[PDB]
Amino acid sequence: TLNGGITDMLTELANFEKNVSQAIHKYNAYRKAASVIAKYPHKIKSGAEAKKLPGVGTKIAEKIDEFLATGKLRKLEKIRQDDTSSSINFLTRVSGIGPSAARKFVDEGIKTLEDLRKNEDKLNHHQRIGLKYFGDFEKRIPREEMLQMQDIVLNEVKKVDSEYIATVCGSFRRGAESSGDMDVLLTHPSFTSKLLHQVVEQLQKVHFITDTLSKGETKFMGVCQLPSKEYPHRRIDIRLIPKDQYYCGVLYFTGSDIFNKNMRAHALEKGFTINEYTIRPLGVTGVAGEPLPVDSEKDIFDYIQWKYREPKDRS
DNA sequence: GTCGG
DNA sequence: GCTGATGCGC
DNA sequence: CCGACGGCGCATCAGC
Ligand SMILES: *CC[C@H](OP(*)(=O)O)[C@H](O)COP(=O)(O)O
Ligand code: NA
Ligand code: NA
Ligand code: NA
Ligand code: NA
Repeated sequence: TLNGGITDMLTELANFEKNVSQAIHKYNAYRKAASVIAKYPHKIKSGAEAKKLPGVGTKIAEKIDEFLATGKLRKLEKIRQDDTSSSINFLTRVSGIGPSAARKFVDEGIKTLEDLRKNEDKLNHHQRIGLKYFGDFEKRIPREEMLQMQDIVLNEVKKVDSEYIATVCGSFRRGAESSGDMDVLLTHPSFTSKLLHQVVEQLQKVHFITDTLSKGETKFMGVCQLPSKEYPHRRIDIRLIPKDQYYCGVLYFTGSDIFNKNMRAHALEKGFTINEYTIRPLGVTGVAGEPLPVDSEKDIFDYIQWKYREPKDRS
């Protein structure tokens, strides 16, 4: 919008770092720079101005000056026209193809979705499924559809055992109007520090779950589809969490990221440490004590004298 | 790439 | 066969 | 100057 050229430039740079250079820390630096500039409510006039924002340093400032002066970045123009770099970058759009698989494919002349179709022998299961649903997996999921999906999974987990607790988390639980995927956290009173299998099996039985990317005892990653134009196929994760770790898990997997940083910060200065699993009292010498009993995500907040924030208000 | 000890 | 490392997604 | 930057759960690879 105001700085869309800058934010587009930093996201392209991020993708190049992640996918081609395999520099995950440069990827995360450009993304951080991109999101603080996305939030700046003025049209940036100089790199010097942008540098004042946290996450923008000397190099992104220089890049912004080149972009504003010339309307482009020489290096990105060059990366963009590079056949090998552009193809490596592009293949990572397939779920299961990371930077390592995308380079391997481009090294053996496999550059396009069309090339992948004709070399399905050289793809693993995840990559094949990623290829099958390439377009569906880049579609966002309207909230209305997420509610129908939630309807089915809460109905079917209650059918296999009414003692299961299932919470859909992620952007969905923060009231977001569209979602990347569906992340379901499941727990059962029998589980504390075959329960997942029976839920996945029931969801396949009623043809909600259509494919499996990965499954073990505590994490399912797969594909689902709303019953019927056919709805797109969607990514669903299901995490089975110890009941005594559940509400910490729900808080962790709801976010947002910046919200949980600020929540970690507070708990620290109040003599408590929160992670994904437990909240723990902090001794006078900084030694974590025993995990504190947690019965609701409100409990966690109570332990650290914060006022409950509604998932709606946590973005 | 940016931050901070 | 196994154990540990690596790739991957989130 | 230089190390941190999230790290878990699963699939598959590398080595024994
Ligand atoms: C944006 C400029 C780069 O910052 P980073 O340490 O990735 C470098 O200064 C120039 O190197 P290159 O763009 O990676 O060749
Ligand atoms: Na800055
Ligand atoms: Na990918
Ligand atoms: Na690569
Ligand atoms: Na859907």
